[PDB]
Amino acid sequence: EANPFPLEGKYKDESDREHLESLPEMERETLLFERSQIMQKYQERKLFAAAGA
Repeated sequence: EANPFPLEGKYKDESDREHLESLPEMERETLLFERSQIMQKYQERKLFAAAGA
């Protein structure tokens, strides 16, 4: 499974970063929260896979 947000742990790539940086503050913070949940689940799966689950 590939890291879904490899740029600064929060963005897909440069155009995605620029898009999020152009948004209103509330929308940006909501998307960053959503992405932090995605990243936690990604890391948890990576950990379980490394242990042989």
